Amino acid sequence: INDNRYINGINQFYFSIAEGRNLTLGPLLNMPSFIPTATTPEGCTRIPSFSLTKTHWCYTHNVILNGCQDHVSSNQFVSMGIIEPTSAGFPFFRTLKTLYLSDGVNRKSCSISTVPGGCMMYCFVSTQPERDDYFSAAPPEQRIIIMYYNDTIVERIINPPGVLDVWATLNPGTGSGVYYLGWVLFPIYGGVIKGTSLWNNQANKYFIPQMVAALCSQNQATQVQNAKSSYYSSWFGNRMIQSGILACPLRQDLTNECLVLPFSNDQVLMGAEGRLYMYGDSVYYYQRSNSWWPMTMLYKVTITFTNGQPSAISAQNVPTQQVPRPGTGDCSATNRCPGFCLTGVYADAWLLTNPSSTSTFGSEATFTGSYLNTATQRINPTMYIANNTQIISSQQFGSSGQEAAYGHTTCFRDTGSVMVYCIYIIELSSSLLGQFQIVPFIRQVTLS
Amino acid sequence: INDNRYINGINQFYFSIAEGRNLTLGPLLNMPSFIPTATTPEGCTRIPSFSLTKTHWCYTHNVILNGCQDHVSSNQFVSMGIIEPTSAGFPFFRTLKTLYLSDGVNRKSCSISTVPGGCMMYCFVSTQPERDDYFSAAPPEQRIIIMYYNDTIVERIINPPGVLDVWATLNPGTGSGVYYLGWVLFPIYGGVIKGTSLWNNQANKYFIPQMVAALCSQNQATQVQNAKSSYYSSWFGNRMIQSGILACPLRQDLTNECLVLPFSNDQVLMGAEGRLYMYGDSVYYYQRSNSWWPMTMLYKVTITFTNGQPSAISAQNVPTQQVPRPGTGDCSATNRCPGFCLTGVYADAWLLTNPSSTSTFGSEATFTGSYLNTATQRINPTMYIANNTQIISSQQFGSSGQEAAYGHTTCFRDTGSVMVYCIYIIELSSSLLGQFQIVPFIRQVTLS
Amino acid sequence: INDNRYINGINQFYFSIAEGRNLTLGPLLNMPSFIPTATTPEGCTRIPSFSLTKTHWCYTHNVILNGCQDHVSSNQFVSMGIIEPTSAGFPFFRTLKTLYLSDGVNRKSCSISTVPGGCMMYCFVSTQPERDDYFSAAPPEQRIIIMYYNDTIVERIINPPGVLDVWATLNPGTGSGVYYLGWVLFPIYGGVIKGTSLWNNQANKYFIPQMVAALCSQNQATQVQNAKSSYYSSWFGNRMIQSGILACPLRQDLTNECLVLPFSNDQVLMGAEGRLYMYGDSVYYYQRSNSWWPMTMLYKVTITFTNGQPSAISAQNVPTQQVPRPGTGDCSATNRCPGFCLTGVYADAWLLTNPSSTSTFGSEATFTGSYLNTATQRINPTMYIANNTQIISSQQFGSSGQEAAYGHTTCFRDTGSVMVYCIYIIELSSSLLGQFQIVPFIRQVTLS
Amino acid sequence: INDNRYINGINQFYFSIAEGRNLTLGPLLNMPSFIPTATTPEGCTRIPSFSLTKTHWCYTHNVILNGCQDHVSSNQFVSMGIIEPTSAGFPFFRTLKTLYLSDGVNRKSCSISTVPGGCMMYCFVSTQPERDDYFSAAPPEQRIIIMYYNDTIVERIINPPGVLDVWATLNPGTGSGVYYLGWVLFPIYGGVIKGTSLWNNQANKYFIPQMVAALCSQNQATQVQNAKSSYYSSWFGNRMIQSGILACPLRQDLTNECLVLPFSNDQVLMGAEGRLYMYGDSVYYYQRSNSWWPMTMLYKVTITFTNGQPSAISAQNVPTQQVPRPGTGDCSATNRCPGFCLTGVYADAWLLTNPSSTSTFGSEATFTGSYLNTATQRINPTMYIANNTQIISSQQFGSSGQEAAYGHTTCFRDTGSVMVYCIYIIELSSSLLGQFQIVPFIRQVTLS
Ligand SMILES: *[C@@H]1O[C@H](CO)[C@@H](O[C@@H]2O[C@H](CO)[C@@H](O)[C@H](O)[C@H]2NC(C)=O)[C@H](O)[C@H]1NC(C)=O
Ligand SMILES: *[C@@H]1O[C@H](CO)[C@@H](O[C@@H]2O[C@H](CO)[C@@H](O)[C@H](O)[C@H]2NC(C)=O)[C@H](O)[C@H]1NC(C)=O
Ligand SMILES: *[C@@H]1O[C@H](CO)[C@@H](O[C@@H]2O[C@H](CO)[C@@H](O)[C@H](O)[C@H]2NC(C)=O)[C@H](O)[C@H]1NC(C)=O
Ligand SMILES: *[C@@H]1O[C@H](CO)[C@@H](O[C@@H]2O[C@H](CO)[C@@H](O)[C@H](O)[C@H]2NC(C)=O)[C@H](O)[C@H]1NC(C)=O
Ligand SMILES: *[C@@H]1O[C@H](CO)[C@@H](O[C@@H]2O[C@H](CO)[C@@H](O)[C@H](O)[C@H]2NC(C)=O)[C@H](O)[C@H]1NC(C)=O
Ligand SMILES: *[C@@H]1O[C@H](CO)[C@@H](O[C@@H]2O[C@H](CO)[C@@H](O)[C@H](O)[C@H]2NC(C)=O)[C@H](O)[C@H]1NC(C)=O
Ligand SMILES: *[C@@H]1O[C@H](CO)[C@@H](O[C@@H]2O[C@H](CO)[C@@H](O)[C@H](O)[C@H]2NC(C)=O)[C@H](O)[C@H]1NC(C)=O
Ligand SMILES: *[C@H]1O[C@H](CO)[C@@H](O)[C@H](O)[C@H]1NC(C)=O
Ligand SMILES: *[C@H]1O[C@H](CO)[C@@H](O)[C@H](O)[C@H]1NC(C)=O
Ligand SMILES: *[C@H]1O[C@H](CO)[C@@H](O)[C@H](O)[C@H]1NC(C)=O
Ligand SMILES: *[C@H]1O[C@H](CO)[C@@H](O)[C@H](O)[C@H]1NC(C)=O
Ligand SMILES: [Ca+2]
Ligand SMILES: [Ca+2]
Ligand SMILES: [Ca+2]
Ligand SMILES: [Ca+2]
Repeated sequence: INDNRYINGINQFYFSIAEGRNLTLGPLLNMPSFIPTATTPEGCTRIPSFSLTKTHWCYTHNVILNGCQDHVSSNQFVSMGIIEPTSAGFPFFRTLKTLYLSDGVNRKSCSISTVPGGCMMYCFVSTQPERDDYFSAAPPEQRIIIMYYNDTIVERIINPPGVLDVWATLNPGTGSGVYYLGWVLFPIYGGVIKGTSLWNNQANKYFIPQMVAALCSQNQATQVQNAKSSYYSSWFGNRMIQSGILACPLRQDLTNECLVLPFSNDQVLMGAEGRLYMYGDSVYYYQRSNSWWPMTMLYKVTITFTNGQPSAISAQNVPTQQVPRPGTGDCSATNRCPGFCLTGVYADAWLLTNPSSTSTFGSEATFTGSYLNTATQRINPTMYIANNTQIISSQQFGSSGQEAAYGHTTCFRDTGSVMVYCIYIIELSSSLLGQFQIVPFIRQVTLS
Repeated sequence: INDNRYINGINQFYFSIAEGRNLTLGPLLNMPSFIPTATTPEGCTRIPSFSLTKTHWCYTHNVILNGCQDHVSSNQFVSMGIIEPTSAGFPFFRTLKTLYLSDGVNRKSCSISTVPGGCMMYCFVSTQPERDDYFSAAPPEQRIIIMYYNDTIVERIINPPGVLDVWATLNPGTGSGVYYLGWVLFPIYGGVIKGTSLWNNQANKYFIPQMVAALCSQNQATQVQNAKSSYYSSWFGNRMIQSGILACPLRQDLTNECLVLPFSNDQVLMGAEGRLYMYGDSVYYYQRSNSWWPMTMLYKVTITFTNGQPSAISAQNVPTQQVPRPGTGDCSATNRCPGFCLTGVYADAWLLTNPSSTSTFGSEATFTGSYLNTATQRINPTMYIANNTQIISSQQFGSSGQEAAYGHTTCFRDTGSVMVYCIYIIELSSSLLGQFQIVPFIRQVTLS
Repeated sequence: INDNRYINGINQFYFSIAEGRNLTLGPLLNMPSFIPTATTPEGCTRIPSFSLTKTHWCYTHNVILNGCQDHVSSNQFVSMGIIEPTSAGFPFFRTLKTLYLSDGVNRKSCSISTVPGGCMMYCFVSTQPERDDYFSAAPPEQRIIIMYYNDTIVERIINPPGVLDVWATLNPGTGSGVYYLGWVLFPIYGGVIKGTSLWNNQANKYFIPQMVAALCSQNQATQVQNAKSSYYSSWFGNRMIQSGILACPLRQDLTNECLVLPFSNDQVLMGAEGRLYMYGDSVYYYQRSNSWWPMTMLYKVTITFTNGQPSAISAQNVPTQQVPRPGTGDCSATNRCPGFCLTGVYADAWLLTNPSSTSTFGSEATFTGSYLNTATQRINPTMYIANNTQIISSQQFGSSGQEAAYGHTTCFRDTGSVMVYCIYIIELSSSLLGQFQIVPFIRQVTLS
Repeated sequence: INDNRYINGINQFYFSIAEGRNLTLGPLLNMPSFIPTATTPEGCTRIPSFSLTKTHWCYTHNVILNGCQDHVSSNQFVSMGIIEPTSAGFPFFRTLKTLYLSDGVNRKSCSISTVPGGCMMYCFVSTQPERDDYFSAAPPEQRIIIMYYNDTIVERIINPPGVLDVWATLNPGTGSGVYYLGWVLFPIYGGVIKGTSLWNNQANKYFIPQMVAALCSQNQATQVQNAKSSYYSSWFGNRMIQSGILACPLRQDLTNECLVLPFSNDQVLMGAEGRLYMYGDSVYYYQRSNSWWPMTMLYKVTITFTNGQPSAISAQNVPTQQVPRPGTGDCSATNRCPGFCLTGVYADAWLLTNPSSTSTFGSEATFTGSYLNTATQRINPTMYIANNTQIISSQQFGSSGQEAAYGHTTCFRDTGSVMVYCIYIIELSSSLLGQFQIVPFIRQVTLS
């Protein structure tokens, strides 16, 4: 279990609105990395997922032997452990168990979540190029693996209702899932088939971030028209790209008890990878900006239960115009106008302040994470702290041109020294070993 | 415990003399590294020690937060686990437990060894520059830590007889120790004080490798005179630099039961870092070439017991002239003449063939490891397979100029597929994260 | 163990009813304080707990580094020792062991008690402002730590039955607990949820001190109506503020064996901090006056066992109208009428005479302690001796305006010189070091 | 025993000459004080002595019940314990045993020292005003008390040779003593009788600090004449005020084995209180400036042994002109000219840098401590860091006018976090409890 110094400083808003204005990032601290490196120049480690809870943490990433492209073979590394203080005062992520799922099943886009006594992981089995998954009417096989600290492993092929003949494809969002009220929730996304109930119920819906108007040169009517069209992709089998949540009851005999809960397209942008968080008793969702709006998207999720089962989800966006991501064409970090786009990168963000603490939800929110500071290239990894309109502290890593990809950020507090630490898990392009080196950068978020 | 595919292919001579002539190295294989990386540009991870036995493996290395020099602070990372096959057929070193000794005690030059149920580690506590340790008449504090898989940890400050007022300094050789007949043996080295019994008993002794004569231009009398002087260092407090073995009975209340057994200087070169091996029932020793002879030094060690206690050790060298190491001045990879030298690098070697299988011990021996291919710079890390006079297979890693340091090699066989794998743990200079990145390169040693 | 001069003069009624009329306080005596001081101007030491028994004494207090407000970080100082005579004849509290619980767990409102061979401490873990604890339906984590004189420490998270979904919050009373018939008893208080069995069973109950009638201007019916309403707080989550006792069997593997025993609201006032005492074989309880009645509240507690387990408690009040405490608004030291109040200070009192020695329980009781002599400000610390209606001896400490807070009083007798000493542990506001300086004032209670 | 974080960071020069130039004092840190407070307004706690060694620390101070003057009654508080880290990272001095010597023997001017397994304390028995001790030809009784952690206590009246009929008085210097090569050394001072061998051998000797010339307006001949006269006091029985060292072999049956070793008056100023230190293997001495030169006096002491017994001591002064002390009349902090003076205060200093590391001994020395910043009044306690000519970092405590007295400073390093902490034990005048409050201020000495 996690050390007493951390058991009470996890999954919370660590600072007050007033303190948020005076936060800065400290120097990077050196700790033994708990994320394994490749041992060949062409080895590829990508798509990490990290879940940290009161008792322990779970980590996982995908491994491909040659280069970063396969739809046949790949292995998935899973790791779990606890956090303990070092003599220097900062955290050490102690690995207590390691697993390497290597058996021929091509598990991809996996999201992992902490559960009492272990980790629950949700993956889908890839057997063809991503684009092909959208054209085929049949969805990929879905699997959830539960790995207990006692070394028992139970994997199940799941068939949640409302998937077959509704979703041409379904993928976990790769971002962490969360254990909530006896259920494990995972972010999901995919393509919905035209003519289905889901499609019809989503027809004509769209979402436009609160701060777009002042930055977009198009008129309201034009924005609305383009926003509505941004949820349909002709390149991806003419499917409605949808975001959502997969809720699974914690059982070892899962078959069709998990529930697919899609977000209303009136509250969320075009479906994309994502991540779920827990701040106290509130659930939050991070949605990758793979569409027209290039800024960080965070939402407070309200979950409704009907007869002990999740029946509906509602999302309220934290309005910002900060931390853009690199994109292609007319959808780069500089874009501000609605339209159809299918480009971007995963870059979640951690809320250091409570958006509900202001009279108007999210009027003054502070968050931290990493982002690729460029308009169209996945380059210049940069850790930062920002509010709705400005970056108030940042430090680029490496020299300009340094390639990087996804970035998963997680913060917790040492209730002993009373300082907040954040771990920025960044996929860095390496020139020595492997295509990428996923690094768990760690540093303090100083108040002052 | 290790998978059935490996429990019977550990610590043995894998090939016959005839097969040794036809061995070549396979491509590097990609597996998740079990050796942690630094998370800051200046973080320093160095001095690894690796022990692999029938049941499991133990690994450890030193961590310094800023740069690679301290005599005050440092932490020691320890890891342990097993080996299991991946779907591709090659090994995966599964970490089952991790430990980070961070408490203010500056444990250095640690050697680790596998013991039933865990790992036994031997370190010394550094409190001043190495050179100062040789001038001070008092030796550094010595410690042996036993870490059980059940998470019990027992550290003891040891005071073996014949150390105080005999050895100005004492250091573990960093190379792995071995569990032999109920005793844990570790390689050691240090400086002996003038006038002590050990000094007197070693007076006038010297060792000259069998293949030096044909390569040295000096006459026999001159060689002998210089060889005798090579065991005394004026730069290191005028001490006799000695090599040896520390034998500790496996107990949890060690105080003064460990025994310091020095090698006769008539059979070994000037003391240096080292490593102990187990090939069947025979013990072997690797001695770093920190003296005049720049070639790989391996010896078959014969241990004598008197009343259930190790009482004396004898070393028989495997005569070779292959695999030189980079050195300074007149002691570079090109030197062949006796004289006093204090330069070199750690680069052990694994015997793929039995030296005792030939009518004349070691007449035709084959070994594998890594070495820095240059005369004086720690550059061009290169994995190889060689016999007494030639390198018969090699592959440099990275481009020329690539900095590197120590190299620990270990081989084992998959009794299922019937192939031998070797792990080459090499300290590589990195430009991204940390000063060094210790990498567990792994590849097959193919017969053909 | 305590000196022979004190082993037989602890936890008893030291004077007869007749002698009580002639008691006066002696001069303060100077002894080395056994309560540690802060070393910074802003350091805060507060909430002491002191337990003294035949064999030894236990002491503890909370430490906050900056100012006196945190719900995150804080440490708890624990101390234990014995009493021995000085050459001047008076006591010296000799500390034989010290402990500083500093590990990130925010242990608050701790009560300590002497147990055979050590101390047992009961705390709750604070993670949010006190008021928030009453609104949240879930109670704070509860912990009991046993610290043996042999340095063994065992802390357990306890989950006594009837707490979850019954008590929105639960706190130790900070006053000392007592070891009674193999069980350790601690005073407790908190807020009970509406609709629970406890709530229903307490419905319509109330308590009005015997001497209120003659001092209150309201009629009987009005008093009863207001008294009933004084047990419910809208400011504190609309909970029923309850007082009680937590009984724990002396074990090192406590989980859910401790029992929560609430006082009948027909015999006790609104729940508040408190303390338990032992006078011979009788248990007594001190209840802080945080409600409408501002006078010292002491009760003789009758404990019922059913199958070797405490099953019910009954309280009989010692009727007095002496020693008021400062309060806010219409609940100052001058108030005498029932109504809802939530203000006051901790100020226990020691009974120098047996209340059961008079034909009518407590008709003539004498007690000693300290109190803040003012109507609404925590000012003018004053040690005193008083009976049911008047203060018969007192001496203010420092000049008027001197700030102070809690006061814990304990008396014992030197069976050698035959004199009674009382220790008045008072939280004094300091201007030099720290916010407060907890001082163990000691003086004699002279008969004459 | 002390925590692993400190066992290797005690009694050493922590910084290099270069780092000394960039040292500054950090904020005062709050830890539970291990020095007991008085419990009455007139209680007096004074004359502390603190010894810290690899294994543990020893502390002691004198207690007088009414005011700060007695030559009859007084008690001596002794305390011992270890150092351990708090969750905030800084030290906590954990008291593991307390003792209160209260028995009628008026032990004064006590110096304490750490010894294997306990503390050794040296006091003298006062029975009359100090001045009277110098006029009486007989010296006060001398005592050394050894207090073992196992609670065994052995006190012995000692009669070292060369004291009777040589020293009219003899006093421990109150500053800590040190355990060196099996002997416990304590600083001493007193008055020597005219006509004795010691007197004759000291005749015409004198010492003038290296930096006086440039600051004194008198010529060399005049300075020499006045310096010679500064070692004789007509006010104190016309005795030669002498400084020295008392060496006692660690035994439990001491009688006359302790040796009185006086300093040559050619190397030291007029005798005064003092303290001994250990920096590595070198012994250092601090001499209170109770004479004409008002600056901090530190000397490297060279001890000579003859037949296993200390036979002579030599002192080499670290030349400075920094950190003056308040004095009376023509001997205030502003004085620079030789002459007879008998005024000053105890204010030792800790050397953060090695004086022997410069080609010329002490050419660039850095030290830290506290001092009363005023010319003649014991006022304005101020902690500082200084070099030979300037104060490079300082922070006054409290407001101007704040009375204070002695100051004992001690520094050690956390080899885990790699930071140096210093404890400044200062006698502060208090207005609440007691005449003085001896406070163990603690803060870090930051490099930068
Ligand atoms: C490891 O822990 C899990 C979690 O409790 C154990 O799972 C139980 O498995 C049995 C059947 O094998 C179920 O009937 C129980 O309901 C499971 N427990 C629950 C409710 O989670 C698992 O058995 C443990 N591993 C072992 C066998 O020691
Ligand atoms: C985000 O942070 C920025 C920078 O701190 C805020 O901008 C400052 O706003 C204040 C007004 O209160 C001005 O006085 C400063 O001059 C602004 N900084 C500058 C020069 O850019 C910004 O207001 C914050 N956004 C919010 C309100 O969330
Ligand atoms: C080490 O390996 C080398 C290379 O295989 C051996 O050298 C060969 O020796 C044979 C004689 O049996 C010659 O026919 C080859 O021409 C040699 N190779 C060349 C051209 O270098 C060498 O003999 C081996 N060393 C030993 C005997 O251990
Ligand atoms: C310190 O004293 C306690 C009190 O006796 C010892 O506690 C015992 O612990 C064992 C298990 O560790 C229990 O089975 C016993 O029942 C305990 N004794 C009881 C009944 O109180 C403790 O072990 C002592 N410390 C040590 C280990 O010396
Ligand atoms: C509490 O103490 C007071 C003071 O000693 C008692 O008051 C005295 O009562 C007697 C009657 O026996 C009168 O003669 C005195 O004149 C009273 N003192 C004064 C002038 O106030 C009081 O009776 C005691 N309370 C009880 C009975 O417990
Ligand atoms: C506490 O420790 C001391 C230190 O060892 C013990 O002292 C020994 O006392 C005996 C006589 O009582 C001497 O003969 C030994 O030489 C002492 N030891 C030495 C050399 O220091 C002391 O006895 C211990 N307390 C007890 C009695 O347990
Ligand atoms: C003691 O410290 C002072 C302050 O750092 C030193 O004075 C400085 O000396 C340098 C010369 O190297 C000048 O450049 C600075 O201007 C001086 N500071 C000032 C303005 O006072 C002083 O030299 C140190 N004393 C020594 C040499 O030990
Ligand atoms: C943060 O820093 C500003 C600028 O010094 C200060 O005024 C403010 O009080 C700080 N914020 C808080 C309340 O911590
Ligand atoms: C190795 O290869 C050589 C060359 O083809 C072959 O002649 C020899 O038999 C092989 N060695 C053995 C016996 O495996
Ligand atoms: C206390 O003092 C009163 C007044 O002098 C005296 O009459 C009485 O006997 C004393 N009480 C007792 C019995 O100790
Ligand atoms: C201390 O600070 C000075 C000024 O920035 C810097 O130049 C110097 O290198 C530092 N001293 C050292 C060597 O630590
Ligand atoms: Ca499909
Ligand atoms: Ca040495
Ligand atoms: Ca609650
Ligand atoms: Ca005298």
